[PDB]
Amino acid sequence: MVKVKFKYKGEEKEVDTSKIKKVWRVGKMVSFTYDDNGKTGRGAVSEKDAPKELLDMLARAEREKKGVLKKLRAVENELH
Amino acid sequence: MVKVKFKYKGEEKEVDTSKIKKVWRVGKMVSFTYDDNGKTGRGAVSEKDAPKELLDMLARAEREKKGVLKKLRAVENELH
Amino acid sequence: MVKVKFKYKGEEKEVDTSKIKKVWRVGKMVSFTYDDNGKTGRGAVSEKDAPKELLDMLARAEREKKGVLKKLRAVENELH
Amino acid sequence: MVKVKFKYKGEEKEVDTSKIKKVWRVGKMVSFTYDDNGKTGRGAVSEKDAPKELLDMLARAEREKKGVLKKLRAVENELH
DNA sequence: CTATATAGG
DNA sequence: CCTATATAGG
DNA sequence: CTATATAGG
DNA sequence: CCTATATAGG
Repeated sequence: MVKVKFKYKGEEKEVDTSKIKKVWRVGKMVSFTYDDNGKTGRGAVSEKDAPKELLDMLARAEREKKGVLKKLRAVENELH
Repeated sequence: MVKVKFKYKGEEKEVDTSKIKKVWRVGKMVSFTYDDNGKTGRGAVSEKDAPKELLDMLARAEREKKGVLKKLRAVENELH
Repeated sequence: MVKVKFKYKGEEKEVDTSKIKKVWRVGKMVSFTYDDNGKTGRGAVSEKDAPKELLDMLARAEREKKGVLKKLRAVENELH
Repeated sequence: MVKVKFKYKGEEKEVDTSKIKKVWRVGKMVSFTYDDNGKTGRGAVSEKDAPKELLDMLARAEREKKGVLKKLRAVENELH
């Protein structure tokens, strides 16, 4: 039962890592989005203050991305 | 923190979903590679036994692969 | 030295099949574009009144397209 | 109407560019398949001897493959 | 000698 | 996979 | 038995 | 290409 503690517009917030819809890195930052009851809830926390399960999500996200990319890059070279 | 239990090569294995590096769907089967303490490990359970957590990871990978698929399905119909 | 005789906005026009930049079919029609000295020159002539070299261009165009498509379609199914 | 002259399997061939079904570039080589009277024929000349007409066909195929490549190169950088 | 891009085999 | 083509690379 | 999606071999 | 997994298909 891990929760990512972050701030959004200065206010403290706590999302349930399992309610997080997607993750990605922007430098040192680990941004993400959650389902805050119907709408898109944004948030980002610096890597060093991020729960491990959030980093795992980010990791799998970057891996999932690289793959799609390596696959996209492929179709491009087939067009020279 | 959920230990998904499976049987690989006759060995009743059990890996914490946190170690999961990648999850993908093959029919009604959910396969995944995990961090087998340094090296890449593998395992598969039937969707039926997949803990909701693992299925969420899978749903995140898919949610993304479906967005790019949208753009491709785009640039596609934009035939001529 | 083939020229496609077509009408554009009621006016007669004659483009040099080799000055045609690209072709594609829209039903019975064979549309295309030419380099009318710097800018994009449009035109379309029904298939039955189209020079053979224009049909060959259309043919290769549809073949070139199908290929790119068959290649695009591929990358999509790799994302299920 | 230009007869591109080439040597295939020791046979000094010569096909009217009108019969060309597809042209593509392989290094400084221009390959192409033509309509060998019903069946698909093949041939290749060095860009150097390619009549401007054939090279135009090639330029049309490429012009298009470069547009799709643009959209893919698009949906690509649009990482996250 | 294989690589390169391709279609038919 | 192989072919057949022009040229490159080492 | 292969197909299916995949990563490491 | 092979493996190893759940299930499908015939």
